[PDB]
Formats: sequence, structure tokens, C-alpha cells
Amino acid sequence: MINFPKPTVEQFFRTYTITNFAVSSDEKRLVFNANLNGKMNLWAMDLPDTYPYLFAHRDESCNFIKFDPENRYVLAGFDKDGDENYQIYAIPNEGGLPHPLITGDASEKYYFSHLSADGKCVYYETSKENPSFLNTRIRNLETGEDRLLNVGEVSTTELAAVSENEESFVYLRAFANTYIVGFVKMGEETFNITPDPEKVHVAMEPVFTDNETIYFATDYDSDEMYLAKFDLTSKEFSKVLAFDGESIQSVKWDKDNKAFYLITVKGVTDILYRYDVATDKVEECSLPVDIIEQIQVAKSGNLYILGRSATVPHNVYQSSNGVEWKQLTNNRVLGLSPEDMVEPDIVSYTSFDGMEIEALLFKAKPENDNGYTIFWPHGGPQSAERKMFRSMFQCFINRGYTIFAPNFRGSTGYGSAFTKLVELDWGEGPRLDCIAGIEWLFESGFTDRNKLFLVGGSYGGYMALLLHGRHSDYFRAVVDIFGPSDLFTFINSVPPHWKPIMERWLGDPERDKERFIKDSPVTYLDGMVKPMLVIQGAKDPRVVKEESDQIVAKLKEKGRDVEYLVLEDEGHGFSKKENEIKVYSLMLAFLEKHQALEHHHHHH
Amino acid sequence: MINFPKPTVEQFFRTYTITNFAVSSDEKRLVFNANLNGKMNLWAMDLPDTYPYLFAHRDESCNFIKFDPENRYVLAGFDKDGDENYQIYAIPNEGGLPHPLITGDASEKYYFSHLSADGKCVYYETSKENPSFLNTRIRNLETGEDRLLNVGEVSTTELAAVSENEESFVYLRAFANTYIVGFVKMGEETFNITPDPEKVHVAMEPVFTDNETIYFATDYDSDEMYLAKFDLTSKEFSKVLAFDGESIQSVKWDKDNKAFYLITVKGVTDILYRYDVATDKVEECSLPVDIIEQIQVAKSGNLYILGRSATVPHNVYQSSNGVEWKQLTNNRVLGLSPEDMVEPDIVSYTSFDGMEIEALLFKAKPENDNGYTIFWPHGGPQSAERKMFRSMFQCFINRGYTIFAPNFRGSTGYGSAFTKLVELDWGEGPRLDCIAGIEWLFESGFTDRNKLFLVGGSYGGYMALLLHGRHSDYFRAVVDIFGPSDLFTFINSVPPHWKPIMERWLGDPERDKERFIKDSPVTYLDGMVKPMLVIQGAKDPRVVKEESDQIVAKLKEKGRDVEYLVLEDEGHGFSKKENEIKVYSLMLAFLEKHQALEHHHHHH
Repeated sequence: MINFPKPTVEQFFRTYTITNFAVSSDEKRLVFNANLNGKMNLWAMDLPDTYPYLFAHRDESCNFIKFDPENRYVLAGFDKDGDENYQIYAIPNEGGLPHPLITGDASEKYYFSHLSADGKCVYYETSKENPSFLNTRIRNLETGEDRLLNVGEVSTTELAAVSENEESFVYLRAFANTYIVGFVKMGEETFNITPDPEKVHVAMEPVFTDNETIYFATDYDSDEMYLAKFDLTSKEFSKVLAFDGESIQSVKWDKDNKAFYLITVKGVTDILYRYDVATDKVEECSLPVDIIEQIQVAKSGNLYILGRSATVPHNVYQSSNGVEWKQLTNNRVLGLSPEDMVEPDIVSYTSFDGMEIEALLFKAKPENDNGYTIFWPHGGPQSAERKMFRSMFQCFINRGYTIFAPNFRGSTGYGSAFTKLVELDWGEGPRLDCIAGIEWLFESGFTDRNKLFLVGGSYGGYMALLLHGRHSDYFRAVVDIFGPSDLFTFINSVPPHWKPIMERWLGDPERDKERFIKDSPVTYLDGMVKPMLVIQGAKDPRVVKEESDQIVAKLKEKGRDVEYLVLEDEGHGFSKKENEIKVYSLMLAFLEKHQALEHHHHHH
Repeated sequence: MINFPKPTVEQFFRTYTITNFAVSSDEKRLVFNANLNGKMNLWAMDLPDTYPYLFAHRDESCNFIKFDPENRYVLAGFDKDGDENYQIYAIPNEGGLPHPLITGDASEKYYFSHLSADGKCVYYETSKENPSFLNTRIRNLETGEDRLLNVGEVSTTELAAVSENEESFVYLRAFANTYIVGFVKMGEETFNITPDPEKVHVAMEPVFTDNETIYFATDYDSDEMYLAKFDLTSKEFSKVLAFDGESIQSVKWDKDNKAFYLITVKGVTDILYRYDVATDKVEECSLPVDIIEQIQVAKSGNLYILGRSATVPHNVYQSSNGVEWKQLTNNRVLGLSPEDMVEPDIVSYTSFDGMEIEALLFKAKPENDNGYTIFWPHGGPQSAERKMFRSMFQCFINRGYTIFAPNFRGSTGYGSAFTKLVELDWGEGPRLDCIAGIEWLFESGFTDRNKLFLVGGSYGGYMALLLHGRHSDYFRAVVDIFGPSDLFTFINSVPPHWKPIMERWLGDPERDKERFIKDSPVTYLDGMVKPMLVIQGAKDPRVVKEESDQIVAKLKEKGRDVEYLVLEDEGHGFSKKENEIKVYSLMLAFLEKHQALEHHHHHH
């Protein structure tokens, strides 16, 4: 009847992000962090009523939310403008204004570790007197007394679990993202929790089941993360449950049912399992989305997840049995449904050394298809592109782009060994996996030559710059979103507590000088001749602004076609809607103007 | 445990407004207009799910919302930055971007009147060819055809109801706010719906129950508005149902139960009644709030309202039967409950001629009380101050102010005769009502001399200016929010279609020269010695910018303490949160600094 034009990119601009949530011990309140009003703030629902209200006002990113078990307060962590100098604040149980609780100087960090079961004692890590390795302290909220509990040594040390009786403590000590050693502290004495800490492995997600037992996730002597157990009395490590070709990334003790909920990564999706300890039996549950951001188990055995799909934005869901899910939030893409968006095809190709590489290909719909492709290397590097909603992707797909995102070596979800391959090799193997995937796109016919764009953020921004420098001929245009450009400057500018990890992840500036030169994008500045858009957040602590200033500066001396957008109030990401939309709008205009006119004149 | 500071002012800044709403015919969608994300936009709930999602993006005020009966579209009307040039847009059933439907030049107005029961034909009013009186047209959505239906004559005329068979039409013609004459057009002939249209009276809210029958509210030969019926065949007018000391202001036909829902005004609250036509019986319903803003009756008989109370913000409720209400939305004040806010005491005093004047007194809480009082003349003037939420009041009360809001002569809610007393008397009767209220405050002890601020908006702002001009000694400082300052400029600057009403409401600038001067604030410019803040929206069509510009320009010539805030992107109100907050912040800081220093030195 009325002729409504088809959807435009502006419809994809009004979707918000939910980063995080928590559920009160009695399940009467669920609080979540979302930029529903244009900036990050905590919102609440009085379950079962799902109409949300503002729970606290702050307009900052939030790193954790914790209910008092006796409902006298809510704790949350907030930084400044993407600072990542998170500190700990308290909020009245009914909401209100955050109140400084465990805070200090603007450059200090205060991370929440554990809350005592009586709600009196907060365990946390701080960088204050120990920037490199962090100290572990306790604040007693009744008396105000604050104690040193553990002094970090050797590498970055955090407190990851505490026994009901507050006599036993599990620490995790990170030497790399793939080498994380667990130890228990009991007397003055300490104990490894795997059989051999000299073996490269991760221990994650420890939980006390007794004052004398922990279970946790580890890939000790395996290519996948499995469920292990450690007995503090006998000091016995045991392998309990493993999944063929899947890594456990989440362990949740359902105490009253003596059961675990376990999330695994199987490539580009997450799977949920229930494990009944007593009957040693495993139920395969069903998730309503493909990618889980967070999960919580209430005392009653109810299950709460935060997750998303390719075609479904961040939403929170509730289940009793882990099989039928009530969707609680209703975060949608304006006027559309999953059918209106594109699911990616999972696809694979063979790389230079015979290694099979899995990738996500999002084909533009014929009706929208503009003939161009965006090659998107994900950020990390020890991360992944997965069936996870980014309004960014579907926005570009709406404008008609095909998108290709390969999980180059270094990506997670393909076992421990695959993930280690980017270590000490940021610019050889992964780059060649990308070139190989580009060649595959041409062979496939889903990309035409001279119609390939290149877009990437963070590590992907570095890869965008690196591919630009050394393989310019492939690309029509490049977008670099906070990409490190020089490895010597970058490894010196990361936060101190990342420094001990950087020797194993990246390398050493003096010992590995030659590799560092060869993998730094600024070394190939002369080869960066295609039009380029650079985007950076001034407050970024991971990839500091200087990495984007220097590369833009060096290009501008050579009179190059470079655009540069700085967002004064953001860090490693865009928590404010205004800024997010500004970035989308600019990337779209940039890519549009660098398509070829290809104007056809017909018989008229 | 944790020492939380007491509620601050900034907690009243995060509350949003809901101005208007509609429910689909099948009750499976409810759409409403709100500035929950900082600007006005349509949000929606898939009932019984109440988690809302964005339905249309526009960032503009919305004057109506209308579902298609066959669920192929939603109509809505938007202006530009508080222009009040509303025009008609269509939105897909699922939501999306509004599409120009019945629109034109930026200065033109297109007001929706009626949609045909098949969803084919849209009746509307436009200023285009008849700015003073308006014309009524019809648009066929299947064909694109647009016919002229009626030409406004004599005074400003709208189509208020259309029969099921589209052969009879009720028009309303307004000569004053208290004088609105109804007539019916069938064939080419027209009849009065009241016996004598020479009697000053109002007819309102007509509804066709048959193609031969209408009911409506009117106050013909009465001091209150009552339910009335007019039979189109026999041309019989009947007085059907009246409520002692209450005026009907809304009339809703529940067709399947042959029943009426009627809302009355009884001073400072609204009351809901059900009237069963078959049995001539009245059932008194209960409301979950004191002031109703809008009401729809679904075909199933279910009841939907939007409203508020002194301590409960705008919210939407639903009922099977008008007794037990389900609150659908959760618009709250951040971290607070009703009990944390102040209910006004209902008070009354005798005025200069013995007339009784009702008033709302908000007493500051002992623990907050700063000892000052704010005197607030409401806007309109043929409006009222009522037990209605304004985040503004509770914000000032929290900071420690007592607030007094009298319903001076001209106010609604105390019968037709009372409402007319402001007509041709803006600056005398009501001015003296205010003075008597101020004298009563002093005598009651609830306000001290030298501790009285004055704050008003619209007609309230005119009154603020006048009270300042002729009576400055009563006041520490004054806030004028978009108030007319000079009656000569004002009456010439109002919108074209408001002009016909203006001779009866205000008067004639030649015939009434003397009174216009006596009642213009700007003739008492010399008496405005107290410090004053002035607030104006640039796009305001009711009280144009020039009314505030000129009074500020004149006070500045005499070196007076005047502050002026213009909001470039607002009209006669603050639809955008950023502006509303700037206004509150500035008012609070203005009133603080013009309190007396009151420093107390202690023995320490």
C-alpha cells in the first residue's frame, strides 16, 4: 500500500552494546552495563519484570559488577574515558550514584578479585606499589582496615579463587596468554596445582568446591582445555573431563546440585554442557545464541547468559534446564530481524605451509551487492572472528560489501598449538595466512580484483598497515583502527603489567631487532600508496596514540592521501554512541568515494 | 556498613518523559514517545513482554501516533526542533525510519484527524491554503488521491469525528478556549449539535456510536462538562450524564460492551468512571496515578493509560477492568522511591474579593530544608498546577526549597466560570490572586520574608515578569522561562491559527490599548531591580524569541543583574535531556548564589 524504501545503513546505527551483567543472590534484581542511552551505564530489571531502569549514572566503561550477598550494596568498577584505570565503587542496593570505595591516584588500577561470603571483605589487586606484577590486598568494609595479602613476583600475579573459610587461596601467574601457572597458598607455603609448571600450559577459572578441593580448566599436556581437579589435602592433580576438539573456557559450579556448567569453544561457536559430578554424566545443553560473553549460575540452579550471534545483538537470556531460554532483553537492529541480515558461511583454505585456515565469509545479498569486498583481519592476535554480532559488519553488508574474516594462525578455537603460532611471529605466518586467503577469494570468484578493501582494528589494524606496506597492489583502500605501527615504540608503551608477558608474546627489542624491523609496518612506509583512513582513541592504554600519530605524520611528509580521525574521549574502542556512529559514517564515506565510478550510459 | 551520602540533586536529572502512546488493534504492540535515550523517539513493547526496543528514530517531538487496523504501517507526526510544524509520516509495522507521507514546506502544518476503518483514507487539517482557520482534506493511500473536504471559515475549525460509514462528520470551531462550537456535516448541510450556538460553551470529544448518533462532552447551560448525546436523524440534543463538581475531559467508547470510560477533573486530580449505557449505571474506577495524560481502550475492553503523580513519573499502566492496574513501564527516579519525595499538601486561601483559591504546597523535608521558598505560577493560563510529576519540582525540593503553586482564577478544574476569569484580564485578577497567596504564605509561617524566590514558565513566566515589575520587594530573585513580556508584540507574533482565539482570550490592541499597557511587563521595567534569569527556546512559535530578547535587551541597558540562556535547538519546552539538565543546573546555581550568605561561626 505505502511504498517503504528498503533499509539504509542508518538503521544499523541505533543498536546498543551490553558488555556485562550480574544477578542478585535472590534473583530479584539483574543489573547490566549498556549504552542504551548513548553512553555506558548500569541498568536494572526487577525480575520477572523486564522493563529496565537506570541503576547508576556514571557514563564510563565498567569492568565488573558484584552484588552484596546480603543486598546492602552493589560494587562495580569504572575507569575514565577508556583509561582502563578501573577502580572500585559502591552503589546503594537500590541504585544511585557510585561512591569511591577502593580508589586512589588517577593512574592507579584497582581490580576486584573476590568478595567474602558475609560481604565484609573485598579482595583486590592493585598496581599502586607494584606496577609490573600487582599486589593483592584485602579491604575490610566494617573496620576500614586494608592489608597486604600477596606481593607479586616474577610475572603478573592475580588472585583467582578463595575458599569459603578464607584460609586457602588460588593465584594465577601469567607468563604469556598461553602460559599461565596456578598455585595454591595455604600456610606460608605454596603449591603448584598442575604436575609440572615448567611445561607450557594455561590454568584458568579455578573454583573451590570444598575448603579442600578446586576444579579448574587447563590444557596441561593436551592440545585442548579440559576440566581438572586439585586436592589440597593430598596435593593430587587429576584430569576429570575432556572434550574432543573443543576447549573449555568457562567453569561454573552449581553448588546445591553438585554440578558444573561448562562452556567450550568449538571454532566459531560456543557449546554449553552440564556435568553431574556424582553420576559422572554429561548432558549436551542448547544455547540460544552462538557466542557467550558471560554466564552466571544462581543458587537455585537457574542459568543466565549474555551473548550474541551474527544476526542477533548482545542480549541476556534465562533458563531453568539450560535448554529452553527466555530472552530477557530486547536489543534489536532498528526495524529488522535476523532474516533481514546475513549469516556467514564457514569456509576453509590451505595456507603456504599446508595449514588449513578456517574463515567467515559474509556474502552481500544480490539486491544490495555493490561488487566490493572487505578483508577483515580480527584483533588480538590471540582472539578470533566468530559468529558474534557487530553492527559494523551488518551495516557494511547492508551497504553491499561482502566481508571475509579469516582466523589466521594465532587465533583461538583451534587448539592450544594453533594459538601459540603468532608468538614471536606477529608479521610472517599470520600475514601469509592472510595473503593466502586473499588469493582464495579471487579463485572463488566472491571477490573481483581491484575491488578489495582492507579494514582492521588493533592487531588487525597492525595487520592492515603491514599488508598495506608490503602488498599494496591487492588493495583499493585501507582503514587502520588503532593499529600499532612500530613494534619498538609499541612494546615500550604498553601498560607495565603487560610488560612481563611481552617477552614471550612479541619478543625482546635487542635480541630480536631484525625480526622487529621486518614486522614493523613503519619499515614499509614507502609501499603504503593506496588511500588510507586512520582512526585512534586518545586515551588508549593498549595501543597508545603515538602509534597512530607517528605513522600518519611520516606519511604526511610524503604528501600521501591519508585521513586521520582522533576521538578525544575514547580508548581501545568506542563506548559512546556519538563516536561509534561518527566512525561508521566516516568509514562508509571513505570506502564509497574510493569505489570506481563505473558509470554505465544506456540507450536513452 | 558503607557510608552512602544522601540523595543529591543530580539524581533527579536522569528521569525521562513519556508524552504519548498507542496500542495496536490486537494489543500485540504498544508504541510510545519518550526521551529515554536523551531525545524524543518512538519505543515499542511486544506485549506481554515489557522490555522496550526502539521503534523509530527521528530525535523530534511527536504529536500523534496511529496504528493501521490491518497492521501494514504506523502513522506518526513530527516537527523540527520544537517548530510545532508537525507533518505526517509513515513507519513500517515493524519499525524503522519515518517516511514523508503528507508533508510540505517547512512552515506548513499537517494535523492528523481520522483514519478510515480499512486503513485506506487519512483525514487531516492543513494550514497550507488557510493559515488562519485551516482546511480539512482527505488522502487516499491506495491511489495517491488528495481531495479538499472543508474550508475553515469564521474561526479555526477542525474535524473531530467521522462516522463508520464515512457519510457524517463532526467539526469543532473554537472562538476561545472556553467557547468551542460543534456542528455536523451530512450531505452538504450542517447542523448545530447544541441547541443554541450563541451561548458561550464548549463541546469536546465527540464520538460516533452509530452513523446516526454521537456522544460528547459539553458544558452547555452548566458550570461543569457533562456527557451529552445528539441524534443526527431527529436532531435531538440530550443531557445524559453529569458529575457533581467535576468536568468530563475525556470520553472513550468501548463498543463491544456498549460502555463509556469517562475521566473527570476534580481540582488537582483526575477520576475515572465507567458508564454502562444499556443499564444507565455508573461504576467508579480507581487509578494508579493522580493525573492522566492519555487513555486508549482496546477493542477487547482493556484499558491503557499514561500518567503521573507528584511522586511518580510518567508511566503507562494496563487494566482488564479499571480496578487492578499493571504498570507496564518503569520510569523511575534514580535510586529513589515515592517515599523519598514530597507529596504536596492541598491548601486554600481567601483572595482580594473573597474568592477561594486552591493551591499545592510542597514542604521541604526538615533534613534538606534550606529555609527558602519558591513561588510558582503555573503556565497556560487556562491550565492548572496539579498532582503531576515534574522532575523539576522534586529536584528543587531535594535541594531544600519549599514550593507553592496556587491555582489562580483562569485555572481549570474548578468549573467553567472560574476558567473564564482570566479572559480579557491577564494582569489584574490573577496577579492579585498571586499576591494574596504570597501574603498567606508569610502568615502561615511556611515561608519567611526575604526568603521568597519567583519562578514561572509561559503564562507563568509572563506572571513572573509582572510580579517582578510591580511587586519586586517580595522576591530575592526571579526566573522567567519563555514568558511573554509585551502584550502588543505577543498578540502579533503568535501563530496564524491562534489569532482568531486571541480577541476573546486576550483582547484587541486598539480597543483595549489601556489594559494592554497596564498588563504588559515591559511598562514596569523600572521596577525590575531584583536579579533575574531568563530562559528561551529559539524555535518557540508560541512565545517567540523576541519576547525574551527584548526584555533582556532593555534590562541590560540599565545595567541590571540579568542572565539569559537561549537554547538554539528547542521550542516551547525542553525535549532533549542535555538541554533540560542545563536548565535545571543553571536554575539551581542561580538560586544558590542569590540566597543570603548566612555564614555561622562556631565555638571550635
